[PDB]
Amino acid sequence: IHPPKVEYFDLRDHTNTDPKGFVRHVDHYRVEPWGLYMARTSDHPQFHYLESWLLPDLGLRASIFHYHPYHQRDQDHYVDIGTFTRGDDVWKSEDHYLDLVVRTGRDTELLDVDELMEAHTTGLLDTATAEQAILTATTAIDGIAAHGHDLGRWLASIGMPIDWRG
Amino acid sequence: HPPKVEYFDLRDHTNTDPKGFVRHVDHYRVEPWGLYMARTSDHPQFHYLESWLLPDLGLRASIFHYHPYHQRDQDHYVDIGTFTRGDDVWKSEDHYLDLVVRTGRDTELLDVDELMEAHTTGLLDTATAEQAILTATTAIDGIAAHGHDLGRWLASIGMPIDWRG
Repeated sequence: IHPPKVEYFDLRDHTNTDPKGFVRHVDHYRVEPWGLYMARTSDHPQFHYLESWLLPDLGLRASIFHYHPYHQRDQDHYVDIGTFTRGDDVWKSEDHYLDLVVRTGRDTELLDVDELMEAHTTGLLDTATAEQAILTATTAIDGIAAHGHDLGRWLASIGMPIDWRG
Repeated sequence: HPPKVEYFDLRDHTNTDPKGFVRHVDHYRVEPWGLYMARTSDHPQFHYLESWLLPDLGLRASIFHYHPYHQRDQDHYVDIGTFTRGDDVWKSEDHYLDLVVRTGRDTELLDVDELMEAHTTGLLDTATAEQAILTATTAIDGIAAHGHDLGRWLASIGMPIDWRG
């Protein structure tokens, strides 16, 4: 459909440029050897606050959406699959269509496989990248499932503990 | 190659392989959740094999009985595809992806590249490619949640498999 969404995360001026080039100010960035945490406001009609962890070595970006009242979605964690790249001052995300919805202690659901398929057939990403997207997803699905369908527990078990403001 | 098709002829006690080779079958057993087959092989590595076709999961699970100088662990080899029941003849259509389960250790997903090249060249549609991926992830999730043990996952969902031993 659309080519892969790309965002940048500038630690120097505390901004996040979104996939449409829109610049958002960030409340807070925190770097660990294994990832980048971002906490910022959102002007989205469904949610008013966003936290994310970019996990370069796993090809994952986990997010929590702080939904408006009466708008809570039935997920504990949302995970985009792609390439997430460290920079000493600017980090980068490229979204490869797939995403996971995790309900802690219950299940994980892989979404948007159809989009990956159509991006691949129309040449918006190559076969290596599409294959890698599927493998990044399955690695995560496997680790999550092996740890009580708990994303945080899987991550902590491999020394990439993530934490949230909630 | 176009998706591999096989037949499992319960009345002839044949499996007709993807080439149209008829291989004699020693035993077929039908269950509501699947078909068990035990048969000889002329493969360079193994001389016997057992499989279960699981139509409702889109999986076929196999183990091999290796030649004496060719022995490996009994890992489970899982092919992903569409498995069709019949009164007299079941059939499989292979959708390229496959898993190797090393029981109690891990699961490896193979041949994703083959699926990608079949989809892009029109040998199967997006719906079917999508179905193959979702069969594979459903299985990886269930296996991982049961100590990387295919049999334990399958038993837990009411589709127990059993081998001869």
